[PDB]
Amino acid sequence: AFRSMVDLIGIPQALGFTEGQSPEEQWRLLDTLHEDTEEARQRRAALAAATAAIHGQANAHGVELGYRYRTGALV
Amino acid sequence: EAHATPGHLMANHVFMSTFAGPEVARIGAYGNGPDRIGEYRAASPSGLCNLPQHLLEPLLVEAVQEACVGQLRFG
Amino acid sequence: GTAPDIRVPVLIVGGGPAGLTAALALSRYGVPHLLVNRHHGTAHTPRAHLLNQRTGEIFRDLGIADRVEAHATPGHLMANHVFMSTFAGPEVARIGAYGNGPDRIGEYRAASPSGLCNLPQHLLEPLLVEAVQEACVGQLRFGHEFVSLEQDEHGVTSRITDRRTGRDYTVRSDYLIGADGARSRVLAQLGIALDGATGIARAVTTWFEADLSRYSAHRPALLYMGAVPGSPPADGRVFVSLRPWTEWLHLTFPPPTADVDVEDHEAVRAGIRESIGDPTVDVTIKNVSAWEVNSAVAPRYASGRVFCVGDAVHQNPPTNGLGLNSAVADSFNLCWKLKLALEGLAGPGLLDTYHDERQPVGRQIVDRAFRSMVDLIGIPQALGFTEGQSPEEQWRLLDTLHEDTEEARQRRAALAAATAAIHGQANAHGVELGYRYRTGALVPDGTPEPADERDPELYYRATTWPGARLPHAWLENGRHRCSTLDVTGRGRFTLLTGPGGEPWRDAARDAALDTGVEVAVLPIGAGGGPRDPYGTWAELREVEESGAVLVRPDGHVAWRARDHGHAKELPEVMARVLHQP
Amino acid sequence: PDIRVPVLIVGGGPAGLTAALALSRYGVPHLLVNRHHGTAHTPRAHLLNQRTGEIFRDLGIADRVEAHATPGHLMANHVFMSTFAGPEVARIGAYGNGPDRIGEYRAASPSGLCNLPQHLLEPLLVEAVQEACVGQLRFGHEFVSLEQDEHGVTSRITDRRTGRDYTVRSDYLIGADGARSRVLAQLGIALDGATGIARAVTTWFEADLSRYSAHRPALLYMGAVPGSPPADGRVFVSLRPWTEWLHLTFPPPTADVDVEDHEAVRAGIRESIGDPTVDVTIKNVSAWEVNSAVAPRYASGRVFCVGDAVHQNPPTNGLGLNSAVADSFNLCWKLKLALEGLAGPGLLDTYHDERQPVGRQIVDRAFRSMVDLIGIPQALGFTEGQSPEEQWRLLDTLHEDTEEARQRRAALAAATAAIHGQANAHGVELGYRYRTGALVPDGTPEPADERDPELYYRATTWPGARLPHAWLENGRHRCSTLDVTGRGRFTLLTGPGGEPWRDAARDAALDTGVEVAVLPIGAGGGPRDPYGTWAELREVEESGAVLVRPDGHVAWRARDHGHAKELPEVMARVLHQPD
Ligand SMILES: Cc1cc2nc3c(=O)[nH]c(=O)nc-3n(C[C@H](O)[C@H](O)[C@H](O)COP(=O)(O)OP(=O)(O)OC[C@H]3O[C@@H](n4cnc5c(N)ncnc54)[C@H](O)[C@@H]3O)c2cc1C
Ligand SMILES: Cc1cc2nc3c(=O)[nH]c(=O)nc-3n(C[C@H](O)[C@H](O)[C@H](O)COP(=O)(O)OP(=O)(O)OC[C@H]3O[C@@H](n4cnc5c(N)ncnc54)[C@H](O)[C@@H]3O)c2cc1C
Ligand SMILES: [Cl-]
Ligand SMILES: [Cl-]
Ligand SMILES: [Cl-]
Repeated sequence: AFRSMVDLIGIPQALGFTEGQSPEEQWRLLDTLHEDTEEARQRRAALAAATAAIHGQANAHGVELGYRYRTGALV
Repeated sequence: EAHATPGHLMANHVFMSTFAGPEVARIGAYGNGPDRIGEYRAASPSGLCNLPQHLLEPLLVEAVQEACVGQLRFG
Repeated sequence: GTAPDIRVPVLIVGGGPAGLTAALALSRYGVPHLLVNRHHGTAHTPRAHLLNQRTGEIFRDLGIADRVEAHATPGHLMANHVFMSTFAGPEVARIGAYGNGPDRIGEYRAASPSGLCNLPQHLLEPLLVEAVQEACVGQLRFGHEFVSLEQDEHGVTSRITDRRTGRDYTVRSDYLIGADGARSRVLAQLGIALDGATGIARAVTTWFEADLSRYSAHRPALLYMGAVPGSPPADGRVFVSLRPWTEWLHLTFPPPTADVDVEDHEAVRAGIRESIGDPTVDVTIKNVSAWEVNSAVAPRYASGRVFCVGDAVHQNPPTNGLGLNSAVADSFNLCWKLKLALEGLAGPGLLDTYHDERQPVGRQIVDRAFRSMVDLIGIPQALGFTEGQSPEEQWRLLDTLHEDTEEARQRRAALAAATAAIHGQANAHGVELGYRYRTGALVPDGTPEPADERDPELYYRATTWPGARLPHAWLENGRHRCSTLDVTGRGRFTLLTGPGGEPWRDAARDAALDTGVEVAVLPIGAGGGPRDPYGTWAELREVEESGAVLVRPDGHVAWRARDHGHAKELPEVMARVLHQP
Repeated sequence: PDIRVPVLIVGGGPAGLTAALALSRYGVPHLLVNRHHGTAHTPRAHLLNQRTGEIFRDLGIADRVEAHATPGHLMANHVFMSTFAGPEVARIGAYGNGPDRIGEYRAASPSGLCNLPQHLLEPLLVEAVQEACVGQLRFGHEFVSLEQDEHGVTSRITDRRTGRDYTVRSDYLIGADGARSRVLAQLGIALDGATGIARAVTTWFEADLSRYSAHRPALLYMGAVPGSPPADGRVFVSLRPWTEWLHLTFPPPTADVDVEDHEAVRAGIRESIGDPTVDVTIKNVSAWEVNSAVAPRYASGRVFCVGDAVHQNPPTNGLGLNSAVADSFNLCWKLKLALEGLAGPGLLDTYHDERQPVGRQIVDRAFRSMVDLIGIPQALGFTEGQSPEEQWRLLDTLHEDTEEARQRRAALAAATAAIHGQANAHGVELGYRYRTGALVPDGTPEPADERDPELYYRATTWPGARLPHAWLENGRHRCSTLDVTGRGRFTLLTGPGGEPWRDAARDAALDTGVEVAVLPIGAGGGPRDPYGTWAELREVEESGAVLVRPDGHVAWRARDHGHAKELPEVMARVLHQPD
């Protein structure tokens, strides 16, 4: 749960959002994300990696069902 | 189950700007994506659902009062 | 030389699913036509019923998928394929079906915007008639019989009989579609003979009502295959769910020897009550129909200006339900090509690709449907069932199947092997959706065809390899959810591109100018066009952001290019796809 | 240029979205830009007349619109009252619901009238355009200026969120940008007629008024709070019977209107209702500057303006939105032919020649219908400087056996009769005829009679008229004459003996490059005319022809098969193709 909470800021960071930006500044970064620039190719890759980490909260099937007791009321 | 939101209405995890504005990213959630749905169906007789505590707690209380084996004292 | 009574761009002979699909496609493309159908009504019995994902996608293109879906049994009620004794007695085996099992469900949902569904022909044909009547582009004539044709360099002259009046008339068309079913009179007139054995069996099909929900709701299936204890393995009883759980077909396959009295509802009712194995179920017969099962495919699908579709060119047993689906996909392959030929934007080069693309598919479905038919007898054989056994002997073989002994462990294993072959008809995703055109209206890219170690009949593998069906991905146009297959097709060529694809505008514009054929450029993830919200399209397209995938009116891939450097190639490519001289 | 597209549409209101949807159905790539980020957020215009209904059937959205709209039978009356809870003043049948008009309304069109406000209609149009995926919508994008030359239009656009500027180069531009149109200003065209001729304050509100409304269903309830001057009318508009409403006032120009003073709007509405126990919830208050104005010109070079850009009027008659839809539907099939190179500026000039006189008509009619409203309370003997008690007295003595009371009775009956010009204006709504444009006169005189042609519709195939509705049957499929024509193509309707029209249609197709589909009715295995209605309305012989445009208006007709060789030449003149 802690690591999942920390993963959430990774999305807006991938988009190049920071403190001290105007609305227009952040709208511009949203719009430019799909351009054929190297800058835009990189943010696109950083977004994809930050998104993939959210599987650890959205589809964490081994955490939810796959825990196993290794000592206790068992032989 | 009669009261809970079913699994198919929790199908995505969405990253966006405003709710009315452009979206940023999306993944399948809670085993709804085609790459996880098979594993989630084979793993349990049960689905995932959404039922908040102000609705769940009264169901447990009613089931305990109906059994009349133990005694609840609130306050 | 005399004038013909009627002059029309296209004449369709036959108004079953293949001919009505052709009339609807030509209606959508605004091509006047005439269809003649010899029977006065549409199908009066269920016949073919299983609609696969590819048929779903073609009905989405033709704008009737919602009407079909409102009537059809949904895919989750077709969840199993069942083998049993009687309906009321012990079960023998079970597999997931039509992609409902956990091991297939994900691949099925990834592969298509459409599910599978069950809608019998007596309900599907009236929907197609209604959509054709509403468009009012072509004209239907039921009770009109095709007698004969001659063709030449410039057209086709057909003689037609009005069966009510007995009067004769003549139609002149640019092209003719043979959609006239098994024993195509149109195919005989062309001089094309089928290859494959004839009357390889008889099926008796009884359409009946009975409430069997007690024996079926806990194991929902399209098919429940039964064997009454005391019967030879070849005496299989097939129940087909048409309206869960009250309306049914019952199929038997009598010896090539015995007396089938289709009119003897007494004998048929008794047989069905025996197959049910509960004498307290009410059976109401609606129809009893004998049918001659063959397996045959035409070596040639076309001759000059005449092109045959559907059951005219391929016949097979009902196993796999490929017949109706393949009829729909045959007409959908042909009609956009005729639209281009009639507009003088293509010629016989493009029309020749109908036989080139669709005849190997005919060979494939007839082969697959035949092996599935033969697979069925493996189940009762694996149990130790044979000719000459009492009911009590066969009940003993079912009872002792679960014993701790060598004999039972071996029968158990033959049953598991016979059961697993049934995936060849219940989960044949690769046959249903994975067929690829290797020659026709496509330009190879130089890359080798995708391939892997999985059985290619069972498993579908999405690809943009030219010839293949365009991969499905969910897109979003503004807030409108739509497939890659919903923003392509619809009677036009589309060039799917991405960031850095601006070079493709000039190339499509030049291609349009040179061929006279519009190429709509559709940028995904760029130019304010549809978005790819999951990134699935980017993973499936097998080209770079700046490359292109060229999609035909029928949603198959004509060509693709890795990157924008190949833009200059597009005009020459379009000219070759259209086979323009 | 940054973008190259065949058609640029400026404005995503009803007119612009109708244009996008038509160009989408015709397969023509286009781009639409709309300065607001969203669709209409308030009801605004709401009455859909039968002609708009037919256009939405052609464009394939009529069922989606019908599923959400108020049906015609709940718009059965137009009511004049005191308070909503008090005594009624007068009542007429509305929108063809009255026994004396229902037969003509049902015979005239396969469509009824219905009520769907703009905040619900615009999203349906957007969804239809998004599903077709032929054009691109861009909300939050503002047209700044244009330049045109002999080959195209060059437009400057600002993305409002990024403040980024870009240029669009198009073959044609559609000015669909509403009142005070930036596009029409750029063409140097000034509207003719008055501006700020009044203010309307429109409150969108919720209140259960079924007790005062369900027994006399109406779209419009026009009230007068006793003790107020005639000009101080209160208009209730039913949006969801009988719980969702608009309330309109027309403040004097000297009065000061605070849109944000909800407590005061609410107090006025409770006063209009006359029952302080009804609970009112304000959803929205708007002040609207009302004009009556029409552009003397609708187009200039390759730029065409539609809808509120070229006409503005009071809301009386509800003609504004219906006219906007029919402006776009007139233009788009013409653009499709120009773009394919099968027609030129000559066809495109017929947009102005056909739609501009309709603009003049609807502005005139909406204006007279607004002036008519005050005749009701004037007929009652209401004036300024009367107490509530004095106006209650005039209402209660209306029915006395006096000279005085008989005369006001008669003035009320005359003022009420005039409201037929806005409640049952069937001739204005459906009966307009294009006298010059993409049509060839046949030399017959235009049908005319002594009935008021604003009130009465008269079905005709006289070239320029809308094709008459008749119910046909195609096999067992029920369909209008309007449903088997239009849909982006020219159609030639014929009957028995009409075979010579086939070769004439081939020859027209060869000469013009434009297909003419021949459709025989009651012959050749075509659609049947089960009642004989079409035979009665077509005003040609069995062997004659009616030539129908993509927009369902008649281009030409011929009495019999002797005229067949005229067709190739007629088509070339309809398309205004070069000599
Ligand atoms: C009795 C029967 C039962 C069947 N049951 C099954 C089943 O259970 N499962 C399954 O998968 N498949 C079944 N089939 C096959 C299935 O119906 C076809 O695969 C499917 O209908 C597609 O066929 P089609 O459109 O090519 O031809 P058809 O449906 O056979 O239609 C051809 C049409 O052309 C008409 N025709 C024939 N001669 C002429 C002429 N000279 N002029 C004009 N029209 C003419 C016929 O009247 C017919 O309407 C069955 C077929 C038959 C005949
Ligand atoms: C406040 C108000 C209230 C109304 N209420 C009623 C009523 O009660 N009854 C009635 O009958 N009629 C009413 N109408 C009139 C009715 O709304 C119009 O007749 C109808 O909307 C047809 O309009 P249209 O599509 O021509 O233009 P509009 O609905 O005005 O839409 C034009 C669009 O273009 C956009 N635009 C403007 N400039 C630019 C630019 N530079 N770039 C891009 N986009 C631009 C606008 O933002 C708007 O979305 C009202 C009008 C207004 C202004
Ligand atoms: Cl028959
Ligand atoms: Cl559909
Ligand atoms: Cl519709």
